Amino acid sequence: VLKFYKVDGNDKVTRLRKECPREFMAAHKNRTYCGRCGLTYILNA
RNA sequence: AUUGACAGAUUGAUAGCUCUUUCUUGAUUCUAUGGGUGGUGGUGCAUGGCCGUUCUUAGUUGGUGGAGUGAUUUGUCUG
Repeated sequence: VLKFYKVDGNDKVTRLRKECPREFMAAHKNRTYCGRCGLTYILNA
């Protein structure tokens, strides 16, 4: 269910959706938003 | 398996209720069958408890004996 990256062989596995963690992001448009973070987080781009 | 939710959608609603979408939750719960659970739902003509009223008045029982075949009476009475 965390299979959706750009997977690679020998031996690196590169990731997608770059996190900005409070003390992986949803992506529809502009904003990045973190699921687990209890206070909800917004940064447009 | 179920949960928390941004900005729009939708809504009185800064209830993510349900969503167009996509991040998360980590076995608490969901799915159905049986069965519980709860109610200022019905019944005071199924009841308890409490209160009012009959009744602010003076009244009410049984023990032994007497009367009567008996229900009952006498005691509880003329003054």
